[PDB]
Amino acid sequence: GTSNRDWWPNQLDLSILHRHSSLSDPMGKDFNYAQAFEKLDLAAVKRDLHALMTTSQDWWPADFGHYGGLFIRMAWHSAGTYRTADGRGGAGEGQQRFAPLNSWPDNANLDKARRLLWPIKQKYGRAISWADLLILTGNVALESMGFKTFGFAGGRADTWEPEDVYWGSEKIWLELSGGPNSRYSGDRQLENPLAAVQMGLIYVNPEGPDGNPDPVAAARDIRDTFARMAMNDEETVALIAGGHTFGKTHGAGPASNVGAEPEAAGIEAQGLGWKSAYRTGKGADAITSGLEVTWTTTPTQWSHNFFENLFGYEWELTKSPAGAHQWVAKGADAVIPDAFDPSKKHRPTMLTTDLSLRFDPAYEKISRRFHENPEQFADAFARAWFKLTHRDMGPRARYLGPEVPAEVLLWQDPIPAVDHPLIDAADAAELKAKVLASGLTVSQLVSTAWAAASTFRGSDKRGGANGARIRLAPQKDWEANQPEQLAAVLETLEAIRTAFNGAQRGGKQVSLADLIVLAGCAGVEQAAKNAGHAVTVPFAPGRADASQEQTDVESMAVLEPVADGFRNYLKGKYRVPAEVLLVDKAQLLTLSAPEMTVLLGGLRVLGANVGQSRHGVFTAREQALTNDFFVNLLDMGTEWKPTAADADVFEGRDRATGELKWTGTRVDLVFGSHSQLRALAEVYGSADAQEKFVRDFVAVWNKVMNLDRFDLA
Amino acid sequence: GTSNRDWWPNQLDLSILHRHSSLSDPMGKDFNYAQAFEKLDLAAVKRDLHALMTTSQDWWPADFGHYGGLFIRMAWHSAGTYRTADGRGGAGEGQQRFAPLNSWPDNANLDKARRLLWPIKQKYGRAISWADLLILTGNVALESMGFKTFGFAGGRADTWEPEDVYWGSEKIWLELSGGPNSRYSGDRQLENPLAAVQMGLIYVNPEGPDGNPDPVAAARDIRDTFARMAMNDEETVALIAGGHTFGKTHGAGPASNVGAEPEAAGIEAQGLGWKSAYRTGKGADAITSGLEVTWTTTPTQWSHNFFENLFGYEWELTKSPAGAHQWVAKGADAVIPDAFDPSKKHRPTMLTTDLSLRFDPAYEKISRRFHENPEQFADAFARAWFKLTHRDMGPRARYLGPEVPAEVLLWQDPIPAVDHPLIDAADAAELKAKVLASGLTVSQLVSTAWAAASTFRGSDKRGGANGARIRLAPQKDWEANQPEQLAAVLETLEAIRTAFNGAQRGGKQVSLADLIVLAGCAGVEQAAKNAGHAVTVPFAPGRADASQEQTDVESMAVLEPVADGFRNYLKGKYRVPAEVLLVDKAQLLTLSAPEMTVLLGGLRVLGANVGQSRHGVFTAREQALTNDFFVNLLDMGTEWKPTAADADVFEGRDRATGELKWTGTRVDLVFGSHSQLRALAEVYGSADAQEKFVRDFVAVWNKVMNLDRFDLA
Ligand code: NA
Ligand code: NA
Repeated sequence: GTSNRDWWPNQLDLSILHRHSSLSDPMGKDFNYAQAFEKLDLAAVKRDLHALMTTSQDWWPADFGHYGGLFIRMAWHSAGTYRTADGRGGAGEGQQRFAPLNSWPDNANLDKARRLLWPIKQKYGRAISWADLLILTGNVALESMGFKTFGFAGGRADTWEPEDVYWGSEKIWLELSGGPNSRYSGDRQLENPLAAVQMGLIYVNPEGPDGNPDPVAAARDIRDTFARMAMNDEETVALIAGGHTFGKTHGAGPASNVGAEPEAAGIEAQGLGWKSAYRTGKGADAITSGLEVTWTTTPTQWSHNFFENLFGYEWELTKSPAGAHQWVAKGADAVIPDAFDPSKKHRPTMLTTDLSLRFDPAYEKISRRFHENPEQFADAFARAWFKLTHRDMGPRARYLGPEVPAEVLLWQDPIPAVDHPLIDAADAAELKAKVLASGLTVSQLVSTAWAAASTFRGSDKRGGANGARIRLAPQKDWEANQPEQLAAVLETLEAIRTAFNGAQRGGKQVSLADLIVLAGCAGVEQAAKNAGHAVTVPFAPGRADASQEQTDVESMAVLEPVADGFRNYLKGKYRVPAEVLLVDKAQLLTLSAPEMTVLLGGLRVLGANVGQSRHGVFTAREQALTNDFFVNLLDMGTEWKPTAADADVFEGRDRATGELKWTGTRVDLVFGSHSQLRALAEVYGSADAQEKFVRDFVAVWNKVMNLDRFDLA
Repeated sequence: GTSNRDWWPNQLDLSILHRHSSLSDPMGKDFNYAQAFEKLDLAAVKRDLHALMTTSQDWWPADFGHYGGLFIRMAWHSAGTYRTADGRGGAGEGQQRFAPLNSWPDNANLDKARRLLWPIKQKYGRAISWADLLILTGNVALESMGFKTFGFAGGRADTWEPEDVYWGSEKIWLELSGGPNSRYSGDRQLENPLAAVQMGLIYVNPEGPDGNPDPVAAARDIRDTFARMAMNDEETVALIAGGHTFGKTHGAGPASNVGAEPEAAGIEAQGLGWKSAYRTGKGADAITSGLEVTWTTTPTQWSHNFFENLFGYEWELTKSPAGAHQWVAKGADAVIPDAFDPSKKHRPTMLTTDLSLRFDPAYEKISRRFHENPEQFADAFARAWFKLTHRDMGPRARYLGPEVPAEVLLWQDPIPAVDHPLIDAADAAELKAKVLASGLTVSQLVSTAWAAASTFRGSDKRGGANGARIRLAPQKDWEANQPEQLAAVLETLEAIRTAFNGAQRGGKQVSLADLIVLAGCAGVEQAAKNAGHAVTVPFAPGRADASQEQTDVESMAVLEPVADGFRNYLKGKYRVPAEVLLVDKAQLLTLSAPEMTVLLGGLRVLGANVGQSRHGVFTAREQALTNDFFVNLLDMGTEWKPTAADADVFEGRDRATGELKWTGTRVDLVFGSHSQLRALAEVYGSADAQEKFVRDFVAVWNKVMNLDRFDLA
């Protein structure tokens, strides 16, 4: 059947905003995963997982009698899709069980690993999510093999449909770089937001860049992709060498023996794929990657044998039975065990990407330190494994269960505990009046609270107004945040705060994070008053102020809004149309299409635009909360045309006289063009909609202010 | 960005079941359009519509000073997408304002028509939907031009995103037949469920079949497509001749002057399209279809001039100024007015498809009767226009406002009024006990009630258990309904009914429609008891029994289930895979994916399969309500393979011994294969889910039993 996407392939897709409806979710509307998990007997689950590790199933026999390496790979891949650029991917929604990830070539045979876990998932039911189980199983694998993990948190709720992620524009799995949809340009610059070198890979190609087996060049791709997953050189080396202490790769015959990935397989395969015609198709005859390497002399036990071998041998370029490039130790004895035949031994082998850890000069220094000091290696790997598997969980308030690490880590963007009484409703009313009496305007108050709260993204639950990091580097200097204007507002609010806090007894105080939010609430109430409407905007106290020393400035860079349609802002000139960037932002804010439409039309008339731009300010009563954006945009008495200076800026002129009435950008005018967004704009632009517009604006403003409030969940 | 649909283009799409979530809808979840409409000042709206008729806007000037013809075409096209095969399309959801229908070539310039209505829509807001406004406007246009309509009902709630409809597989707008994706095969056989001859047309091609100007062959296409829109020969002739009494076509210059359709146009177009470079691009210069025909001497007034012209001249083939085929009256004088210049007159003209009404011998006889008896033509056209514009509205209980016709029409599948006391809870308990004492089994009771209720489709709100039409022709004879089994159940039920009704006082009686549904509820209660669960299934009385004379047997044929996955039934071997047909059926029943999952898994173990087929009966306790279907389908101890006899039946064998344990169809096994359906099956097959399964099944059963109960809404 031909679809709208077929006819109009470039038209904007609003379906990304309407996933996760209560329709698609089999659990009741009142289901609370955290409540279920908190009563899980986690120790019993781990005892079951420990038993599974050495209980081989004949349909996918265990290498060395132990599934631990397979499960570590499973958990690593679940987490390894994460990109810092947008926060998308990662292990936090259990997306490896859905398309496309369930069928990426790098996930081959993890379908078998997940099937091995069905009996335990079935036993525990709703009290452990697939998402949590996949990570837990990797931790139990590590523990079972002698490695002390840093800890584990539950709380990843399951999802029920595929996430909408841009994974690249190639139409061929694993396509080498430089094709018509190349993800590389310039001097090997990978396009943002991508974090893998080839479509369907987790990070890098194990044979080397585009298949060229050069460890020094491979190291470049490792460093770039791991940095795009938030890992530095020490963490990178720890992870790779730590992982490759365990298990083996699978390449026993040619890859042409392997059939369809799971999403392409026949119905009889019952959700599995990569069925192999090579010999028994499994076990000793398995084919996964096509490589055939076993890294250590004890693949089922933690050791420091990976670095002993990497540094203790010289390496020769060789081919696996499937034809893939890999390396074997020159002159070595057969010291590596075979996975099924106790009478066979093999020489040490390595991937090109393993040899990167020795031939790249900066990695070599770390690797040598880890070789000489294996305790340092173990601690770095434990810490990096925790970070990897938790990076997208969000604030520490979301962490559940008895094994949560007590150490607070800088990468968690930590928020101090609150140790004093909070303001009550009468205090909040007193503070809103003080804020309005200061002379701060509706535009100032709205713009500041919007800047603080709108850094949130639901993909990895980073950002938001909690912390008051807007006052700190780097947020206080972002161009979108209007740094001189911001400084002036924050000075005024900090004086209000000092005066209120100095007058209290009993230790009650207000944080600056809460006062920034409350001040924005006062601005919205005042704008409603300016329109003739008395409303109260909800406010929940309890945010705390983080320090500069508790803030990693480099990690915060990815949260800079370079396109924020809600403030009519674009930092530079981009390939992707601005309207598509607005819908991307709305999805990170967790907004529906109706919510995005109300919010933007309100912000326009409140004065939230960066630079006091008049684009989209379709009112003669700025700083009053009215529906004038929608009534004016939809007025057929105005004709619109792109300007000669800039095709992305439009003039609205009276159709009869030619008089200039307005200007707007693509972000403004999409609401009068897109057939679905225009239908929404019509509801809010109708003669009966003033009350509705106000109510719905207040509700979506309060939603945005609370996005990071997992302390109240 | 490459998507899952790109990678796996034949995989099943479950998003069709989760449209219309509260997420995409701007109105609150409690908004009730019927309540809003019932307080609209309908008379005020009609005065405004009357004013609009002759208020010409310079950006799309009115032909003859009166927009009535444009508006009639607008309303006709809103209704004209309807297909009796699935009930999809039609005016009832206002879908002409969304993709793709807003941009079909046959809807060209109806963007202008709908934009002319924005000020009225704005003024009345949520109290009149777009869907009702488009029909009301057509009615007012007719009234304004001197034609008395049969009536009007409101109640078409607006929708907020495109409907998922199969419109064909062609990849080229208007493609002629016989291409790679041809909708025709054999002797001009149109593929079900389509009801138009070319992609982007409403019914037929005005130049003739595939552009060949043969009125006799055109007639064949008109008859077939109108029958597929529920119209017979008399209704067809009345509608075409009635419509073409008014207005004109637009073809003033070559079609190459017309630019992008609305969904392709630039942002500055603000939702309009087909901008024309020909002269002024509008009014006298308009280009819509490419034809240049004006049918009557008074295009803005009801007349009997259509048939006077059709019969009063002989016709010559000619070309419009765009090159399209049309007909002109031989030796006529210039009697037809010009739309803009009072000094120009034109000869009478006709389309090929108008000439069909004279040169097809069965239409000729109707046309002549209408020409000789214009009162008959007027009444037929009024009735047909009502039917056209109301066909998809469902039972008369949904009809709102002060202009609803009192006459009950056969096509409405009428249900008699209930005029007696209904059974109460103590009566329902007595009847359930009598049903269970009769010896009717769980399988018989479930299967019968399922057969009665599951004819409902939400697309046109036809079908369901109200009316007890299961006892009448043709439902009692459908193969899916197991006619001999059904007769025996009905005989037993009608004897229960007779005995209960004979024992009452005060006029109380139970209908057979109610008893069929109540008996099914007793079967579900009994099956829960058989599993050790105490369950009460809700029941709402008030259904009535319709007569055979209230049941048009030909119109009922389209409701016959030729695929019903819920009963593991397929009537024949089809091109579309059976799991796609199950999702299609789920969508007509208004079910979400979780609801479809629970329902199907329960029905399998209750014995609802046609012919007592063992396919998908994955239990050793048939007729007990358990989650066995899920637990056994997901057991990895079983391996599945298609049979040699039939690739569409699968055998599930013990993996270790080879022994046969079960058989299933594609409909059974998709729940273990599709990655989203299997995630749902996992929830219900977990060890904690037996109670959840029973409660969820009861809810979805009740849902299906009440789909047609608009008497309770
Ligand atoms: Na994420
Ligand atoms: Na319909």
